[PDB]
Amino acid sequence: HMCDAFVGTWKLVSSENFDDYMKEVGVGFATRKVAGMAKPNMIISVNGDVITIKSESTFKNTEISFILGQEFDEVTADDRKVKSTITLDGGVLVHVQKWDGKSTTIKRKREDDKLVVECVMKGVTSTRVYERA
Ligand SMILES: C[C@H]1C[C@@H]2[C@@H](C[C@]1(O)CC(=O)O)C(C)(C)CCC2(C)C
Repeated sequence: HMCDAFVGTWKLVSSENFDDYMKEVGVGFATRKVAGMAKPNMIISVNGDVITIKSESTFKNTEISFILGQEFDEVTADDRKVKSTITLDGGVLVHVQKWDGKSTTIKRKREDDKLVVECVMKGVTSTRVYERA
């Protein structure tokens, strides 16, 4: 019952500061424009100890599965090859990606009826809000 309140299908409703986040990550111009335009559906499910997160959009359809605290290799939608670890910290899903000596942290939390996604790369944060689909 670890992630019950995250499970379901969620649709993007707002984004702020996201182009600047992606710049900080090192995403190139054309990918920033098309990815920034994406309006993903995020599908979160749990089966035993395995969490699956899918992001479906006109840009890319991506899927990760993982166990909390257990690192994995991830290919991001912008083609970074990263080492990822996802944990639950005080009810917040915390996703850290490491690559090329860089690090970004993506936090997902339930707030009211929303799923709020905070994306941080150095001093740049972007806040994205999802609603139930
Ligand atoms: C951290 C951020 C990364 C970002 C994806 C979105 C997202 O995961 C945040 C979110 O879930 O809304 C996106 C736009 C679907 C594809 C391109 C990236 C760079 C991999």
